[PDB]
Amino acid sequence: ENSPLLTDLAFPYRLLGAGKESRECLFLLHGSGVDETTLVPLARRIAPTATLVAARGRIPQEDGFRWFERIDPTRFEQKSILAETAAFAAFTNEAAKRHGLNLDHATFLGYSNGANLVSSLMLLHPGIVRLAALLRPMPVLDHVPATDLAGIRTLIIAGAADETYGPFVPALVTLLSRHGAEVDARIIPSGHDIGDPDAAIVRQWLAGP
Repeated sequence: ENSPLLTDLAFPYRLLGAGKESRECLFLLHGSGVDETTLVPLARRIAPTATLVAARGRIPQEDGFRWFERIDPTRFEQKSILAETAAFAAFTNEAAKRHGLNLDHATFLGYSNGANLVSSLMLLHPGIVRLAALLRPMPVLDHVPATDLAGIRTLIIAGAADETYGPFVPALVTLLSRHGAEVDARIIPSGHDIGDPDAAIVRQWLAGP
């Protein structure tokens, strides 16, 4: 097995493509209730030769995992977001040192709960994220510090058919914009599920104007 689950850092993770030619890296953060293997097929479609850090959430949820505790749908334990985001920030640095990851060439790609870890990371621990791709995200932090996100490019992909979570996307665009992020937000015909249309857009966004 070329990419076993590595468990001696703060978060379990698999490291894929580390011997391939690209200097680019993607940190992958899965949706709730699943594991770190789930975004690997999408990631490969996006960047087949990138080093992938496929990280696992620390909170069990059924047969999978999640990134921070939920109180009820749309409402999350704020102490949990803070703790897990702090832990993940430390982990990024550990993982980067260990594997020679260039964080000036790294994208943080999250789905749903994982996207909401990434956006929280940007707001709570500045200086780590430069590029973020947020698939079906929503605002999760009740109190946001006055963090300056100037220079960060963020892609958001909302689903038109995402009945439950679609309505919260404008608020996230406003929030990240106000803090100085360069936001590129899309609505696609998809629901809450992600797939090839998402990969096509992330690729297009990475390739730049």
